[PDB]
Amino acid sequence: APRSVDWREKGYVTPVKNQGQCGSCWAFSATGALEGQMFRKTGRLISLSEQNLVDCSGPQGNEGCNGGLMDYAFQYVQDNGGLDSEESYPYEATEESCKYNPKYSVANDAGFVDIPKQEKALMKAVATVGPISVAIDAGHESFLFYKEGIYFEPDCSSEDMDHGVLVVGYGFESTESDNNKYWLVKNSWGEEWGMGGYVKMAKDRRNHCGIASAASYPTV
Ligand SMILES: *[C@@H](O)[C@H](CCCC)NC(=O)[C@H](CC(C)C)NC(=O)OCc1ccccc1
Repeated sequence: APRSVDWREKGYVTPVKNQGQCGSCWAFSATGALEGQMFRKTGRLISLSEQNLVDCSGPQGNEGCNGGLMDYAFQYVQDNGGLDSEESYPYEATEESCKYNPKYSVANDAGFVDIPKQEKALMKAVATVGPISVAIDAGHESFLFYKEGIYFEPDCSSEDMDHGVLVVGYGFESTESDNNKYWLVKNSWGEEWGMGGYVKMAKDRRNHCGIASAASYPTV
């Protein structure tokens, strides 16, 4: 595989969004992956409605601001036959009744693909598919205060993940400890968090924070 990948340079990635104080990270991860695969198909990048997912994908297993899973969001888009644009169905950071309108649907999917639970498989997927939805253990103060560099949290769990994010690439940079590889990860906490809203998370360090444990993408 390549040593470095960044799908933002290829037009696959919308700006960083802000989920607010609603536990809807799974919806932002899912819209990010679907924005990438829709762009791969149509050559058009269109921001998608997380609120549509929060309000409407309960039947697939999601629980609004109380959490959810990207694969359940991809299943909703398939079952529902569409997903509204961000513009048409803007984000309100609280769960309400479903207001999906098919006339404003701008995306579709035909299911999803789950990646084997190995960083080598995640790397192949990021290199060939586009941005990938992943789950990580983000439950540490070090993740709140991240500014730059490669994020490594010795207490991070590889099995207990609590936050969905989007891997848009990977790369390397020289470091003191010579653990130099990272996943380039788009978060949904606004652009004031991290490096313009992104974090470089340790790569090939025993599946740090579980980044390869629940990785998937929608089939478009
Ligand atoms: C991220 O904002 C939220 C915060 C949840 C607490 C309010 N995290 C999730 O949604 C998390 C993401 C996965 C690890 C990818 N999932 C979650 O909390 O799921 C709970 C749940 C599981 C299955 C079905 C419904 C709810």
